[PDB]
Amino acid sequence: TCPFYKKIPGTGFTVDAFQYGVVEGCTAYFLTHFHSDHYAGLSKHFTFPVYCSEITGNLLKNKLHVQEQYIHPLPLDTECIVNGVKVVLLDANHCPGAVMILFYLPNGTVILHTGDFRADPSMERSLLADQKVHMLYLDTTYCSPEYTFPSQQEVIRFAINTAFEAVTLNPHALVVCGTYSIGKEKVFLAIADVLGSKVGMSQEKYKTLQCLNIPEINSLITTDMCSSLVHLLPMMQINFKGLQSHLKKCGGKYNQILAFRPTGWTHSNKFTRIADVIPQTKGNISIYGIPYSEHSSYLEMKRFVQWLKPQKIIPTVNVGTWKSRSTMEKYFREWKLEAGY
Ligand code: NI
Repeated sequence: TCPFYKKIPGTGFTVDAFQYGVVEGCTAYFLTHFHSDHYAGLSKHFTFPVYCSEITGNLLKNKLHVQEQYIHPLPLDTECIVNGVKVVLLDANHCPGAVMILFYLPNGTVILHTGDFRADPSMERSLLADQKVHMLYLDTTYCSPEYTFPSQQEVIRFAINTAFEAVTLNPHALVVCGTYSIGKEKVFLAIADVLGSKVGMSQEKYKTLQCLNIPEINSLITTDMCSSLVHLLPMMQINFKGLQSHLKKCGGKYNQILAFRPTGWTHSNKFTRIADVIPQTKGNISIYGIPYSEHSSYLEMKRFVQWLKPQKIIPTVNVGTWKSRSTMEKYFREWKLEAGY
């Protein structure tokens, strides 16, 4: 049974609610982005209207085989009427095709559902500038002040400089980057651009990237692994055993691996600056954990909410424990007392 924080009151709508069977009263199912916890339950047998971005609809059609007649892609930054209700989709600064959804209810209430997002000051100049929001359904993944990490631009600078130094010292070093979902494509694309290489990957991963409307993508990726010195592998294979095994398969073309695991936050964030990050090494294999996040830090989240000044906040992450819920509610009240709304 569908939880309350996935339902939009005063509408026939749900958000990211495909694993509950036929939800009573739902006339339109919105999907914020193509991450498995959010699409869980969709397949070629689904026969209700799904509303989403163009990119998310390419993934639904090609990867999950949802039939075309049930996919309703909407343009971003554009007022659209869905089943009698005005909606807008906004870029969420999460993975490719991820959106926030603004709902203009028939009684005058305005609701923002962030989906998953990484808050940014650029959002203060979107269509959100123009009107009041009564209710905020908030991605609270890192809602505690211990969650700090650098900007995505600092992290990519570290990765490019690390990879270029290693491969210039040793032209026979291979770079490997871990992946298990869409998102974080700048990691491997920026490294391959500084090295003058295409990124090599499995046919299944190439297929996924071909759905993402990334400009000039045919110039940047390939299934011919032998032609490439940046390889993508499943995240589970980014360990010394898995990497040793991969190096065997390369036919003595390479004699060293430098590997990246883009995680979100790890508690090595509570002590170490990006500048000071060092790898784990065994023999001719080195593995870097880099803190590339596609969710808001605590400070980014607090700035966005203090700017928006919602009347009510509904968390959508960390809702299963009483300790999490009480922690989040305390911070919401601090923020409101500090800013004066
Ligand atoms: Ni996500």
